[PDB]
Amino acid sequence: YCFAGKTSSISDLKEVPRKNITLIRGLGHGAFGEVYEGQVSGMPNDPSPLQVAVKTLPEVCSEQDELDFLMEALIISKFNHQNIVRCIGVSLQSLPRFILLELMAGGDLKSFLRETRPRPSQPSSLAMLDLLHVARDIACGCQYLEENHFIHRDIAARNCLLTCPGPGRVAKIGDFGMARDIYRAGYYRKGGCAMLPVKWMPPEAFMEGIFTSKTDTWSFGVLLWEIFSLGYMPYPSKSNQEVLEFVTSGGRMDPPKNCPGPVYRIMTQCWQHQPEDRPNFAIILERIEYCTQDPDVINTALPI
Repeated sequence: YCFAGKTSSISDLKEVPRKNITLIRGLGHGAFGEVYEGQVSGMPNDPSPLQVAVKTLPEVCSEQDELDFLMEALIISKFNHQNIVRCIGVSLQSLPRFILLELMAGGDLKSFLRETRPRPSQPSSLAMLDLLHVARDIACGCQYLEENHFIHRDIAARNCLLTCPGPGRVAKIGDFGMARDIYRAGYYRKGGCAMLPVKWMPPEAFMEGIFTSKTDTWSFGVLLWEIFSLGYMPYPSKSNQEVLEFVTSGGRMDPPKNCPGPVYRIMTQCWQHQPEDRPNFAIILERIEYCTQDPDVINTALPI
């Protein structure tokens, strides 16, 4: 695997001894495998073990799944940016295989937005600035990927994570499974039409299979909508095909409920039909920052 002018393999991954790893609790699962909270320590008893998330590989898997799992580790390990989850190391010499990741106690961004929606029992659980900070965090991650010529291909709330639920939380890109599949096979290899994230994809991506850094720009727009709608599914009344037809004919989503105009404007700029008309992430960040500077934007009430 090559990134930012460097090539690496399985051996550059820090293999941590299996006996040093303890599983604490289940956190979740994606399509394939599980994620657990864990602790690492080479010392009994260790007053302060390193807390981690542990992503597992099902033992019942193909040799292609194993290589997929390997590639996920390498990809994460090669990033170096505060808005991308860290890889602490791996435990590949024991079964089931582990990838050790930065623990993100806030969980995934979609789930967080749904669960932390303001509603009588939690009237001010979240404010406009919280949403702008999450957006800026992910935009920073995306800019880092852009400058390093890495196309994520699935910039969505389900793929982002939070360091904690409360104030001070930092949003980070966590799931690189899509890019991994393309890097290994050249196409979505275990997927198919029904599994494609078409609701996050620009016209040239789903029509021509053309992906650039302007692909991620489009997707980031949809993520902005997700953030400012407080976790609704994009194009909520529409199926994937209806979205395909809607988007290709120039259709775009309305603003989320209570969304400030400057924020909505950023979404529509990200959704320009021609990729060359879409902003790069440095511009997106600049425009997000400008939003945070506007008291009228940040003093806007979220809907209850």
